[PDB]
Amino acid sequence: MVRVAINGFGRIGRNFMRCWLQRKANSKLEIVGINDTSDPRTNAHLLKYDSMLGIFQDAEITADDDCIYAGGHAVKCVSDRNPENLPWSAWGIDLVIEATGVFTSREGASKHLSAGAKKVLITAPGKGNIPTYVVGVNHHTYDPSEDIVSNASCTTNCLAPIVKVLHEAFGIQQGMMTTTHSYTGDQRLLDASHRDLRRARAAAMNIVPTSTGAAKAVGLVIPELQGKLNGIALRVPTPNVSVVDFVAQVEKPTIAEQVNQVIKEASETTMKGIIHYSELELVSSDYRGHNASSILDASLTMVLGGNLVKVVAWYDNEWGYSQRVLDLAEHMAAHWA
Amino acid sequence: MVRVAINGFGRIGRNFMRCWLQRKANSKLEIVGINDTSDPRTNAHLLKYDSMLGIFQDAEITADDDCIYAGGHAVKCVSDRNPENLPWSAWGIDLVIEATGVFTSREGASKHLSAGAKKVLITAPGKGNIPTYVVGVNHHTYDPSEDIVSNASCTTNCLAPIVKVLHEAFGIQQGMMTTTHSYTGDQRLLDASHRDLRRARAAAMNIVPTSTGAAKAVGLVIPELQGKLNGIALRVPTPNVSVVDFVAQVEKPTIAEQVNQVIKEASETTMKGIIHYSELELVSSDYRGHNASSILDASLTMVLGGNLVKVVAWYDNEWGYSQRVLDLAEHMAAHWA
Amino acid sequence: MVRVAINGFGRIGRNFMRCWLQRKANSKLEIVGINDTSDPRTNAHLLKYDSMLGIFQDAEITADDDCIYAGGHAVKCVSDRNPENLPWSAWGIDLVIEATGVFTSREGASKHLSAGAKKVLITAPGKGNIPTYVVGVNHHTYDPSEDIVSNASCTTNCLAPIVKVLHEAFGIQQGMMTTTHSYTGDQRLLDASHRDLRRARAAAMNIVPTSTGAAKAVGLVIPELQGKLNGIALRVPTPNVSVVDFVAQVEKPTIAEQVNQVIKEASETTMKGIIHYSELELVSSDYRGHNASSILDASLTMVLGGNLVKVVAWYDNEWGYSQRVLDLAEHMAAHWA
Amino acid sequence: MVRVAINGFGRIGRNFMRCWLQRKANSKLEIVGINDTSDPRTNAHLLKYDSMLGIFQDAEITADDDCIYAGGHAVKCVSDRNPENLPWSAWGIDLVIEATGVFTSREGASKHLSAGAKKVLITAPGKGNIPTYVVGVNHHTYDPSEDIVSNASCTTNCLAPIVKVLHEAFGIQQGMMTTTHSYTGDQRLLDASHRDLRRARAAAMNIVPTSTGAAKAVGLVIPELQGKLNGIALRVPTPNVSVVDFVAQVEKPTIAEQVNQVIKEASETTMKGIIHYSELELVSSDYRGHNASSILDASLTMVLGGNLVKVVAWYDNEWGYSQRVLDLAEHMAAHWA
Ligand SMILES: NC(=O)c1ccc[n+]([C@@H]2O[C@H](COP(=O)([O-])OP(=O)(O)OC[C@H]3O[C@@H](n4cnc5c(N)ncnc54)[C@H](O)[C@@H]3O)[C@@H](O)[C@H]2O)c1
Ligand SMILES: NC(=O)c1ccc[n+]([C@@H]2O[C@H](COP(=O)([O-])OP(=O)(O)OC[C@H]3O[C@@H](n4cnc5c(N)ncnc54)[C@H](O)[C@@H]3O)[C@@H](O)[C@H]2O)c1
Ligand SMILES: NC(=O)c1ccc[n+]([C@@H]2O[C@H](COP(=O)([O-])OP(=O)(O)OC[C@H]3O[C@@H](n4cnc5c(N)ncnc54)[C@H](O)[C@@H]3O)[C@@H](O)[C@H]2O)c1
Ligand SMILES: NC(=O)c1ccc[n+]([C@@H]2O[C@H](COP(=O)([O-])OP(=O)(O)OC[C@H]3O[C@@H](n4cnc5c(N)ncnc54)[C@H](O)[C@@H]3O)[C@@H](O)[C@H]2O)c1
Repeated sequence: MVRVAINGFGRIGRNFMRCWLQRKANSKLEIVGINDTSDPRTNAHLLKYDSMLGIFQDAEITADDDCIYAGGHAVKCVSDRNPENLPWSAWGIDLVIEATGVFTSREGASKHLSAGAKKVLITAPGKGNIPTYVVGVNHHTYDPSEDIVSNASCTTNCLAPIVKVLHEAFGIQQGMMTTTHSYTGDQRLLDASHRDLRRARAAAMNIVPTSTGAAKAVGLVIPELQGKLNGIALRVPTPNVSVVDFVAQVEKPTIAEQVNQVIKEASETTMKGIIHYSELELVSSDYRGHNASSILDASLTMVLGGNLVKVVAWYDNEWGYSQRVLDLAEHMAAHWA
Repeated sequence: MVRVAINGFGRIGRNFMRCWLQRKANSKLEIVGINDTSDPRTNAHLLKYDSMLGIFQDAEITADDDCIYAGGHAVKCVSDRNPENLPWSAWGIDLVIEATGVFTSREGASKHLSAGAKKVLITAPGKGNIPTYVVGVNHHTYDPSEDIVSNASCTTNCLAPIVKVLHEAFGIQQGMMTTTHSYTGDQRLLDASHRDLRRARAAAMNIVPTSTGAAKAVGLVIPELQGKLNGIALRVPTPNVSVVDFVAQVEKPTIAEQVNQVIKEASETTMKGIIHYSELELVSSDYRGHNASSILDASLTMVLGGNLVKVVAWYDNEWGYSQRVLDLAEHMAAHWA
Repeated sequence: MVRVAINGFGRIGRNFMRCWLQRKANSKLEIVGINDTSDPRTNAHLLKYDSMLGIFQDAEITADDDCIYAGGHAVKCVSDRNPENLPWSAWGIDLVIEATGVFTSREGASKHLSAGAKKVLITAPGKGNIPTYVVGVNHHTYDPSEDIVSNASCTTNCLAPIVKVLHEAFGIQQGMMTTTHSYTGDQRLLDASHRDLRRARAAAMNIVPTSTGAAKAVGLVIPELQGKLNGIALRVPTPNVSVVDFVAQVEKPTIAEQVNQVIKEASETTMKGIIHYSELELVSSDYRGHNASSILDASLTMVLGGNLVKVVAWYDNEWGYSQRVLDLAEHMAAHWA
Repeated sequence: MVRVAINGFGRIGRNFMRCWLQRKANSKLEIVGINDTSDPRTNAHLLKYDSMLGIFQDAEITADDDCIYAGGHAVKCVSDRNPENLPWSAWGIDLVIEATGVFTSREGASKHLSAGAKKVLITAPGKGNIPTYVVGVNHHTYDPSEDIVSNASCTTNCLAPIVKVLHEAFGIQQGMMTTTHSYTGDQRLLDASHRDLRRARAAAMNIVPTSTGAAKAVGLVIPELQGKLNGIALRVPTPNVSVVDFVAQVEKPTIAEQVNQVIKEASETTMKGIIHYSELELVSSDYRGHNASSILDASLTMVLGGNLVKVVAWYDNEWGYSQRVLDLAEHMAAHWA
């Protein structure tokens, strides 16, 4: 049993905690420590009453000022912004889950390793050559001495299994993407001062565009496509779920039905539990809480000229990404060294 | 001076009326008739107080039950759903502006021609071989005996000048698009019964995807690209403005700076007043009421492998589209036959 | 066992069907007929995939063009706007549930009685002296020969138990209310033509005010307060749940804690299952799907001058109102005559 | 001419700057200093492109890293969170406009007085006995040696003229209010950790209630009603404008038409430019940018039992409040001591 911790009890942290509360019996992981910038009275309320996933129902949530009782299970909790003053060796922490969006560097994330933690899994595309791993693509090829691992962004975590399937079946020369992304917490609500100008504007009002390198992270997790994948993101006023457009330029020519057939059988042989395949005419809010990290929308797949394919993929960047974080954490627990 | 009329005083009709009130002096067009399914007391209020373009300021709006006084200028108004019982020859109507979204067929739109109107300009991609014309691409090549002309959709009206510039400068083999579209009036507000299932769901809550053939309408207005352009649309909860992604596969290789240079000089030589070029980091709501039919977003243009280009274009599908409708109407007034 | 039917398979109809699917075993009601203006293929999809209550999970939903199989249970379905051409006696219908928002008159609703139905329960404040009944206030005092009964509006259905408790405990001279109401389907999405001007404007953008007489319906269901209760409504861009403010002028003086005590014990003795009492600092979306028809918000109750009380009550106007409709339907099944 | 400064270039600061740019010629005020936590390159962009008031049009906005050129007029700009290290005497500052929402205490706001400023006008209901003044009620009765003055909240600034008119004409025993308030910048966008739990939840999703003492601030600015006015606030997902409900218990009995007559003539004699009177059926977004600090909605005013009145007032808490701030600043410039 592996004692794990959570740095930053935000959206990813609350979803990680809720996922572990829903996957408790099959777990080699026991969550024993969290730390947020809030007191332990508030974040227990925010855990129980999520305005996106409704009221939690299965287990009882309560807290006092030093611990949080989730379903009778106790969990410790502290508050500090310095990662160096944190009781890790005092709590016996193998794996800490970096989820603050602050410690993306190696030198930032390694502060927990210095302060007495054994491995760190950071839920962000980290700066510098941090080894990145996506469940369903290359979650096998990590060396267990790599204590500082990184899951990529949610967009990369959705997009990379589709790109893996299409690269194996057809071969990819180039590829664009344009993810229509739900608004995240970084954007200011009203027009307030912010480091980047396109995130400074109002979130509920605007399609704000942004440039991301998270398309290039597929070139990290798939090495032979690096420098060939690039794309932008569009933040629109939907709170939870998002869709990603993906334009690839394959070289083995095909039609629109065949790529759907390929991804449909890949959903049932190899990418089971990663890619779901849906031939329904659903819309965005029917994917709040879906377990797969990419639902391929079947009716919109199209091919022009044989060698130019477009797919779109629904994905929940708050629930499915947390599911892949927890699956990667359990998969590194199963190969603990 | 050409006496013109408006069928359906909806969003496109109110914006058309507001544009003509802002372009009155240079106009060979006099708006003399409208008809909506509402009484003349209500739609004058809806003209004056638009919850998107604010309160109209320049001229005074009032009405009684038979006429509407806009700035002292009188305009007639009636209410009927049958187009065959309408006083057109009684009012002397050369051009009627079909904007109900109902009469898209030739046989539907020709009911006004039968009922005593001389030309009809329909603001929709019509079913059947109706001659379509976009201002800035092929607004010259209409024969003036074509009395039933069609402007295309707003997405096509934005996309086609960019595709014209890139086809002339580079040559296009294939091309995808994915427009992130503002929600239109056809979608039901709450989850209500509707003919298409993906428009049946809630508009303020959801990214609803839809399949459109309005990308193929570029293949109508540019003949040598027909059957090579296809794309989908994403309706997100923004009320007014929208952005269109466009992935083309050019064959003459280039870089990302050069296509920006080409479109920048095309903004200043030929597409002036059609395509604006913006090297600012703006967001969506800074294009409410822009006069150009496509603002090319400069910072997001990218080229992979030399022969694969992506542009994005902001466009207002309620104001700029009305501007192109009024420009096409004046341009057919200038070549009246 | 009472064979019941649903006129209009909208929000109230889908919620009624979902409630009966969740309360099947304790039911003397069997739903055997529905009719909407849509085909039976579409509304089964709209039943299964609600963008407000998520995907239905307990039972399987499928359909063909003549019947709908909900969890193996078959239900008939037809489509007609004329209520006089409907197979009621051909289907053996005791109680039809009017939920179209069209047939509010006695002469409108009695068309089903003429066409071969035995009782009609209309889910609207009907025009004319239709006997109105609220579960938890006067659901006992109906005569079973009254075949045309009316449940009131959702605002009245929330407000009247609180007014009953405060009138019994303190006595009420006068009383105002101002319900901050979620947007309903009647409002046009964009600024479109509509019979009332304040509902003609955009729903996602605006606090639209409206005048309602649903406060006066408390004076129907409580007779000694008629002509003493009046209030307005505010429609704000939230899709599901709503809150009602209520200012009463009591005459027996008291403090803010005592009215909370009175309503707390009334929640546990008489209004159990009607009024829930919450001393949490919750917000709106934590009441999506709550079973009570009024959650009294405890922290906001205030009394000025001893004789002037203000309460606020969360209530779900799409789920709890359907629950009260189904409870009234079962309660009229238990006293069938 | 009075050299003035702005602490905190947020919503109130940007609106104050935009108002002074629109009221330049009649001004004894010259804006010479601002300070925000952002660099001078960003906030000039945020001044020019407001996603609520559109693009500014009259004057040109540019900046470099030390000054901001607004229409040729230069203004200095700095960045510091400590108010004690600020160049006030180096810049010659008579009046600084506290708008950070941080320095609400006397000891906090007096740091600018210590650091070399002569008067401070704070745009918040300050803690402690800070002299508060509302334009249109008691903007005359300030002593010019009171260097630390406070404008109240926007809700109080709207509500107090109506309460002044109704107290003079009828006399008020008690009074409630319930303002349906637009969401402000303090609320977290997604469910994030926050000091108060009801502001911790999502802003675009929820009617979040909050308790405010800004109703009691009317008892400060009108002394004989203190301890008689109290109310709550409802934050709904509208970005800009808000409406306030107001229930008073008058003692001189009257009807609903007479209070409308009283406020209509008070709009034309004394409260001109403060209270506008509208007998239109407008909605919320037709008050974006209105100059009056309260638009009385005429059709909703109601009186029950003669001695119980309810009014509702539209008001823009981002533009009209800035107008009253600038009017108070000019009115203290006209009586400089
Ligand atoms: N938002 C999404 O849906 C999503 C999806 C994929 C990945 N991510 C990544 O997850 C990370 C966090 O996302 P989120 O939405 O939970 O962020 P958030 O800002 O909503 O929550 C982060 C939490 O961490 C706290 N925190 C920040 N710095 C801290 C510090 N130094 N010490 C302690 N606590 C600290 C914050 O105050 C907050 O409580 C970011 O890297 C984000 O890019 C987000
Ligand atoms: N919504 C946009 O931004 C946009 C952009 C480009 C093109 N268009 C096209 O413009 C058309 C109308 O758009 P809209 O937003 O104004 O539509 P709308 O539904 O908002 O308004 C249409 C108006 O026409 C009235 N009408 C409908 N049928 C009628 C009939 N038979 N007789 C008389 N009046 C009738 C409607 O009641 C309403 O008043 C559609 O074809 C749409 O696809 C819309
Ligand atoms: N919306 C709410 O939350 C709520 C709450 C309480 C009460 N109500 C009342 O419930 C009623 C319906 O509400 P809703 O939201 O379901 O309405 P809706 O408009 O969303 O759905 C009504 C359904 O009935 C159909 N219909 C209308 N006229 C018909 C006819 N003549 N024949 C057959 N089908 C017809 C409509 O097309 C639609 O399918 C209204 O009286 C409303 O005031 C609504
Ligand atoms: N939001 C409204 O519509 C409204 C209406 C009336 C009154 N007010 C009051 O106005 C004040 C500000 O409102 P806002 O919407 O502009 O706030 P905001 O948070 O949107 O903007 C405040 C600005 O001040 C900056 N700031 C904060 N602390 C600072 C410090 N110590 N030094 C320098 N800069 C600092 C912030 O970073 C931001 O740039 C608050 O007291 C608010 O209650 C707001």
